[PDB]
Amino acid sequence: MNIFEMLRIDEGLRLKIYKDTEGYYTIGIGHLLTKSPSLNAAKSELDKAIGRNTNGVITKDEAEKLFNQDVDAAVRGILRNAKLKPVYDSLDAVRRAALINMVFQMGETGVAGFTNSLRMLQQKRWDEAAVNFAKSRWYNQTPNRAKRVITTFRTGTWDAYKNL
Ligand SMILES: [Cl-]
Ligand SMILES: [Cl-]
Ligand SMILES: [K+]
Repeated sequence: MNIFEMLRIDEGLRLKIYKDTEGYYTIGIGHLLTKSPSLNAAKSELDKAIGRNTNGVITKDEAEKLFNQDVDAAVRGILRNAKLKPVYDSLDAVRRAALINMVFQMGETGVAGFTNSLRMLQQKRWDEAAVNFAKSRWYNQTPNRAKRVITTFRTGTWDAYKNL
């Protein structure tokens, strides 16, 4: 298990444009295209991302390509965010993956808003942090996923992803 397998499990793989949990056009492995309600706009963002006129369909390789770029960007975003970096640097590898997972799903801003939970992680109060993370819209709207990520922060193991 690693960040890519982890996020591949949580985001799936779809080769045609689809709407994510929030109703937003996305494709591949959770690659958000736009928050616009316009499919055409999404198609535009897609072609731009791929570098060709796709007609809302991409190949597996292309999806993996955006996914790799997306994971990298997420980590890189973590490293440039003063709110996230210290916490990230304080964590072990497994837990770091959990934080990358959240940032990929909701943006570094979204993540930086978990100030208090983040502080608990830095203090290494695992149980406490986990309780706190659950008090969020994130957990209420995507509870299974959230539970997995929270389990990962609580234990520092991949138990929630093993056998999935
Ligand atoms: Cl892109
Ligand atoms: Cl979920
Ligand atoms: K998805």
